[PDB]
Amino acid sequence: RQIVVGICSMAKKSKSKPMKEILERISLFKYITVVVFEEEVILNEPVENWPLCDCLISFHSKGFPLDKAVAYAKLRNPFVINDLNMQYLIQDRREVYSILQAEGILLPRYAILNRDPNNPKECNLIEGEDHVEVNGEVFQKPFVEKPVSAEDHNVYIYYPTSAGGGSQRLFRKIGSRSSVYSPESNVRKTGSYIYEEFMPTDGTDVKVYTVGPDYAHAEARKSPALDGKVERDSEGKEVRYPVILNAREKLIAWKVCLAFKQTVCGFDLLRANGQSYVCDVNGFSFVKNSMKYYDDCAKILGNIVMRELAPQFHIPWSIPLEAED
Ligand SMILES: O=P(O)(O)O[C@H]1[C@@H](OP(=O)(O)O)[C@H](OP(=O)(O)O)[C@@H](OP(=O)(O)OP(=O)(O)O)[C@H](OP(=O)(O)O)[C@H]1OP(=O)(O)O
Ligand SMILES: Nc1ncnc2c1ncn2[C@@H]1O[C@H](COP(=O)(O)OP(=O)(O)O)[C@@H](O)[C@H]1O
Ligand SMILES: [Mg+2]
Ligand SMILES: [Mg+2]
Ligand SMILES: [Mg+2]
Ligand SMILES: [Mg+2]
Ligand SMILES: [Mg+2]
Repeated sequence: RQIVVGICSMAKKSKSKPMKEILERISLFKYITVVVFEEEVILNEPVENWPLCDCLISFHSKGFPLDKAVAYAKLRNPFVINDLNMQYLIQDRREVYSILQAEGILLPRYAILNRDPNNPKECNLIEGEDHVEVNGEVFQKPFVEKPVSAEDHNVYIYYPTSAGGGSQRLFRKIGSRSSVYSPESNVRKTGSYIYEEFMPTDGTDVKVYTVGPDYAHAEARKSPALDGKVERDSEGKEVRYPVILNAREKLIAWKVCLAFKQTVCGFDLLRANGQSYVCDVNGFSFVKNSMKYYDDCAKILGNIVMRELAPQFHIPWSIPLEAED
């Protein structure tokens, strides 16, 4: 019989153009059949009624019942491409940063301010005009303030008096905008946050997309905080610039992929002061315009499936060479 690769995610993702481009290529593997789990099934059917698969590609996004996916994987014991239990931790910036540190991955110097919403003034924060002290640790402006929820994209940057003060408020893109300037100079009064050193880049973010630990595609885009105007192309896509990862960065990608156990894993690098710092690890993420990425990604995923499952299915398999980017 065919090796079944099941795809289990919210329809917003499963039916996205990048996903459909990748799945059509995976389907070209002679011995692989792709089955995309319907959103109505994921949300409303007990996991005992979900389709069978031999290999499961499943990932959390807003509204996804991760508990069910974990229960399904437990029930059916498929080969799992992106580890499901780690996807709970990926939702928490504190957990993400803890893992990066444990792996010796460079990241911004940071401190966690946990607030008890019941008693919010009891927290370990002292604020001055050009700095904060979080658990006694001093962050001079510019510094960055991130909601502990990785799914909350309201990231604020605070400017020093020397640069005019105020703050830049970043958010999930709305049309042509990715951030706005605010005259507000004081930090947020409610919520729990990570405070971190601002890393000066050349005005671009590097977005990295792994497919297993030995492949990573990178591309750059204008830092959302710079002025907040999104650079769009004639097709309405964000303008993305060429990047080739150096040896250090290729190692970072290998570590991130393995440490988070996410074969397909997006993360962000800040190229600053002659090094590269990880500031965000997103897990399963979508490259949006590269035909070669779709080719490479589908081929690597198919080969991973074949290498793991062909012997069990009595299918001959010789593992081929794969590009590193
Ligand atoms: O990780 P993914 O593939 O799930 O996508 C993430 C995010 O990627 P990230 O994880 O690296 O931060 C995307 O940002 P980018 O890297 O393309 O700039 C964003 O696209 P966007 O803002 O629409 O950007 P445009 O298409 O307008 O240029 C998308 O937002 P939505 O589709 O509106 O929900 C997000 O989904 P979710 O987190 O569920 O809101
Ligand atoms: N420590 C930092 N120094 C400089 N810029 C940062 C820093 N942390 C985040 N940024 C900027 O803010 C953007 C959003 O932060 P990020 O941690 O990636 O949040 P998100 O999970 O919402 O994508 C980054 O892409 C980068 O441009
Ligand atoms: Mg096929
Ligand atoms: Mg996500
Ligand atoms: Mg959007
Ligand atoms: Mg990010
Ligand atoms: Mg993120």
